[PDB]
Amino acid sequence: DADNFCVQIIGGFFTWTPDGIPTLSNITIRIPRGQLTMIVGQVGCGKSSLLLATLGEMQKVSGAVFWNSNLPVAYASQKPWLLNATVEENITFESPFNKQRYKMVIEACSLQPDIDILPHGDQTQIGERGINLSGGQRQRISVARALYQQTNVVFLDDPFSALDVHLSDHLMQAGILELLRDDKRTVVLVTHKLQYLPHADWIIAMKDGTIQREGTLKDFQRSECQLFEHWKTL
Repeated sequence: DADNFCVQIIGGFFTWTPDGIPTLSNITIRIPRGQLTMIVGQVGCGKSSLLLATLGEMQKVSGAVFWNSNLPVAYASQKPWLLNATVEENITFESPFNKQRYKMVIEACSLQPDIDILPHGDQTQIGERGINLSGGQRQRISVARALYQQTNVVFLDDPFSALDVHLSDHLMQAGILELLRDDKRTVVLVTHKLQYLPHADWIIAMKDGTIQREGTLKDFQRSECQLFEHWKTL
């Protein structure tokens, strides 16, 4: 079924093949069920040390990772990515889609003015040749297109990267809100701006290679830590 929406990361030894020096070591945790947890710390591409490697696209040497008993898993790319096609064909990866989740997405993504800016809109050319697309628009159709599949697992990167306040709260209006980005479907995400963090049920931060703490914003505030840091130095 849905894999139960858990992650087993135990005694991680991350192998970066061409490097020779294991930049990250022993970042481990178990992601819980029905649990929204935003990987935080804004380490940069180190969050991608959590995407490629610590999310299992690469292989962890010592210890291991495990996801349910059965081995739908999706994530959005950092850099702008698309396939040359209709923008609708862009919002939809090779699997199908329907009008309810369609409007659920472009309306969720609030793309209506955005997808009305490009001249032909829906069937307009979208991709490499032609169709010059705004950066936040790439993170945009990349984002919904990520969550448009409506499958168990999902992952985000730099949600406000070169984005706007209207698209920040709007990124709260699509991103969590009450929307399908939230509630029963399991999710993951990594922010940049430290202010909007409060909407996160669960939080985690990164120090060097290892998790600085595992828990909520209270105990780490008690750790005078990044949660207490955005308090001290905002």
